[PDB]
Amino acid sequence: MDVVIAVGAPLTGPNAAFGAQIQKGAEQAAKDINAAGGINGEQIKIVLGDDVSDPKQGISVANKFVADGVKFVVGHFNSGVSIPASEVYAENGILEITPAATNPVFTERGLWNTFRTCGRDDQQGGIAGKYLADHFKDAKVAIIHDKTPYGQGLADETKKAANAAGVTEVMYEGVNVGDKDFSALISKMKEAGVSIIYWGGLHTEAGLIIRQAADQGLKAKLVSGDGIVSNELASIAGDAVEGTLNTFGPDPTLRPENKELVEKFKAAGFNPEAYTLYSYAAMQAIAGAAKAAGSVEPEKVAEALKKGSFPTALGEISFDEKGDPKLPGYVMYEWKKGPDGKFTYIQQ
Repeated sequence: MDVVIAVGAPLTGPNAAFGAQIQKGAEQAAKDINAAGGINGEQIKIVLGDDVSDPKQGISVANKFVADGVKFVVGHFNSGVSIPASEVYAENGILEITPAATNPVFTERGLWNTFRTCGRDDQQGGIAGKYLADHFKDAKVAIIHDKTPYGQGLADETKKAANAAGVTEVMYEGVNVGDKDFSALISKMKEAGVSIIYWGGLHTEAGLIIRQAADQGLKAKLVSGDGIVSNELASIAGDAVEGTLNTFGPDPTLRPENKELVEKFKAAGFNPEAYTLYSYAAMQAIAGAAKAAGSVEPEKVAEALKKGSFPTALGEISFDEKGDPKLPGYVMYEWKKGPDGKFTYIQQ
């Protein structure tokens, strides 16, 4: 019988673009795995669930997945969704592998079922904080976060690392997700002589801040994390996005092994940027571990994930005892016009 695998993601709402990356990546991997004979001879059946980046709607999705006989979940995107959802999964025989949720808490609760193909924010903040000290040692830095455990958690990790490396911020502020007028904050930063904004949060608020800062005459460079890696950032921010910096893993679209896969996505009308191949890889890890376990039981697949190594679009993947992957670390990107004339993130 079919192996039922769910995609839990923000298919609508502010982060819909990231939902699309996750859906498209997982769907293509399922198609490719099915074409090669499925998982241990069984076809994959995909079910979708839209969390709208809202923890409450996320748990409704989790419940739907349980009811529908889901065995594996690729998702979610937001740590604030994935963390509560993973408890439902853990208590109901479901393995969850997130391609994008980076809050350390996700894999620090001793749950049997939690895995990622992405990194975590203690690693990410360490890289960013060191970068701030290395390149902007003398700058007046504002640390701003979106008041979520993800955003504030990332800002706090970065603050710790920067502080240790000799950079003391002049401002530390929280804003609410969904708020869109930042003029008062921007004015405060101007008066404080801020030239660097570290942003702990996602692309919507980031693009708004970038756009408004430029309009209000604040010359500052925004630096963020992997929450802003979408074309939509440039759509919101406009040309002001140029020079923006952010941390992210190595770009998988650039791996030689993935050239055909990337061309196939584009032939289907999708640009497989950012988390698309992280989602693809999550599916590959599940299939790989199932093959090694000789079983599609989530508990057995989880054990196998923590023992072996498996081929993926991210390169050969293996997992530590907590479910975190052993893959290349974070690097800094800068936003510049790419060969196709569009602003995007390019590794420095």
